[PDB]
Amino acid sequence: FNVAHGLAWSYYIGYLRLILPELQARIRTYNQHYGAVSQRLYILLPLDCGVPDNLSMADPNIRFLDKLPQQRVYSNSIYELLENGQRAGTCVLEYATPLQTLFAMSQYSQAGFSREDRLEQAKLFCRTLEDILADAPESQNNCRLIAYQEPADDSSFSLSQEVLRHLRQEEKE
Amino acid sequence: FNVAHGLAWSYYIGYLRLILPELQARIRTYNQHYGAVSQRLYILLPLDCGVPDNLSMADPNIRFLDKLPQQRVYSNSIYELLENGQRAGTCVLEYATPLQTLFAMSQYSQAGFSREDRLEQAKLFCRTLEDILADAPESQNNCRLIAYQEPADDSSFSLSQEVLRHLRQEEKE
Ligand SMILES: CCc1nc(C)oc1C(=O)Nc1nc2cc(C(N)=O)cc(OC)c2n1C/C=C/Cn1c(NC(=O)c2oc(C)nc2CC)nc2cc(C(N)=O)cc(OCCCO)c21
Repeated sequence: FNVAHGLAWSYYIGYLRLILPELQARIRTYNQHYGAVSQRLYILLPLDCGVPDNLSMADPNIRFLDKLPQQRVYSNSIYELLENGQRAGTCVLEYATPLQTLFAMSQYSQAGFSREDRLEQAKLFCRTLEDILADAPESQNNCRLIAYQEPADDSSFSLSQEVLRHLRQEEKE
Repeated sequence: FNVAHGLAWSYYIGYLRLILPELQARIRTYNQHYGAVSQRLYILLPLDCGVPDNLSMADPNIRFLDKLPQQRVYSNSIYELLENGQRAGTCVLEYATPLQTLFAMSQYSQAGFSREDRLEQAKLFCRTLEDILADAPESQNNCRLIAYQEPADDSSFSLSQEVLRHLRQEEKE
């Protein structure tokens, strides 16, 4: 019923608690061998549940650089963030794919998931996941949640500016 | 609340609907190049939610043969089933890992998941998943659910005999 609660806990148990303790070392290995990539996994949480099929970012100010090397195969992508033509940040960035699952459940008649419940379940997914990570041992400062809703009147949104805002806070603290 | 419903739908959407349409071809490729492996993915559903940490099968009558080759990396294992010292079947076999997630949720104080609710949620996971697969296009006769509960008084159970019963039905039909 609160489908988002189970999906947050599963995403933590079967993915984040397994990948996050080895992330710092794969990043630190990249920053020796292959401007430096920042230290955390940045997780994109579009509250509209819109995740591209190829997990590929439309925004040309978010430009693919490289895959992180391995420490179970994990494909995690490093992106450069551009601002008025300038390289302004570099980080490991990806979508919270369970939001895509909520979207897909909403389309299937047998799932009992109303289309108009997507925003509420996305917000519950985000809140549950933030509460888990607040008491999570494997999170030693190695992921950041980026939750966002684009404006209601089709007014322009910059995903790159959204990401950069979060990065610059981490430089400040 | 019915956490098992969301986990069944996610397991279908984010794994089974992606792996199952390519399974027949990876199996048919193995049966040319590397006794023949049977055609379906056999999914183990222990209603006690006990899934080994190394996904490795204790029963010495279920003996690892090989990994299936690739067509996103999928590690799927081929096992030989032994009966009174004789090779009696060969299939692609694995645990429904969301049952392990139910078990783990039951251990975490913050999850709101009572230990004594594991059997009920496992049964709901199995029922939901069987209903999904009944109307599923990517299931063209390419997976089989094997649900089981060991006896209540610590009386002996054979997982190999359980698997072989299901295989021999498929030879009959
Ligand atoms: C996700 C669908 C699902 N929903 C439920 C309840 O269960 C499953 C499930 O069991 N899926 C699954 N089984 C797999 C088996 C196998 C194999 N045979 O080798 C392979 C699988 O993919 C490769 C399987 N996959 C899908 C994802 C599993 C792990 N994983 C995740 N996980 C989630 O997004 C997730 O979301 C929720 C709500 N729960 C979870 C935890 C399963 N994200 C990942 C990102 C990456 C990456 N960027 O490269 C790599 C991952 O897996 C590496 C393979 C390690 O096994 C990832």
